[PDB]
Amino acid sequence: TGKCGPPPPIDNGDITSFPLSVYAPASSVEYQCQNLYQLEGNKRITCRNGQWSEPPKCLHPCVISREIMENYNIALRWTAKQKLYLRTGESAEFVCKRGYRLSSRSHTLRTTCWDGKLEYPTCAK
Amino acid sequence: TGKCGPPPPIDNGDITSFPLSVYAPASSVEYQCQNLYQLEGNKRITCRNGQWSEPPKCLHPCVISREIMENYNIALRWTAKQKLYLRTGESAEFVCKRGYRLSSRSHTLRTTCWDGKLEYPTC
Repeated sequence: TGKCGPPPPIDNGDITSFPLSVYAPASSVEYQCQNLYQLEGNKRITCRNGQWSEPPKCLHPCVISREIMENYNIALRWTAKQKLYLRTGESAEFVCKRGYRLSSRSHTLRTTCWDGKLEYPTCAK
Repeated sequence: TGKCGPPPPIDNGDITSFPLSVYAPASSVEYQCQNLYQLEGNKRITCRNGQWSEPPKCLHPCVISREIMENYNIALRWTAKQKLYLRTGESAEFVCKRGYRLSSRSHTLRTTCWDGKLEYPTC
């Protein structure tokens, strides 16, 4: 019996159809994440008993921070082949600046961006 | 001296120019919010002493809840029944469903969207 109101917005993501004021039971609408956002969960929500099915989250990309690399004495190995912004699941390959050795308890030299977070490595003289 | 790295991404907002690997001192780039979002803070950030200044947040729109409305014995005043999504700062004017009166003593019939949250009236 229960119809659904309009579909809820989500961060960095849109519906692929124009919103209606009222949706019938079993109606579905479909979401789509912004370009560098990784669509996650169900791409379709469906109207089940007055309720909207839960909408996906859009996983954030990463920026590579010059601020940090400068601090942690690191540089990019393939500077030309290196994207400044990373989709989730895309990696970064660093290297120690000349005159520096890799830290001990540090993270590895290659690091995948996961939803906004990037684990950087550390270097010492 | 004190170049900046790529500018920081913000939710539901992009920069207006193509992003660069390195920005000179005094550089500035500009944020704009996705269509139904409202930019709060400085639209423009600037590179000083190797650091980007604070980026704006993009305040959220509100979706009018049917589930809520029916439950509060309210509905949209007719000429506004098509305004499903409110930009922050945009208002929804409510009326009481036939029969009920303004509850004792809820928030006003007129109510404003602030960053995705709407304070509904009750009847």
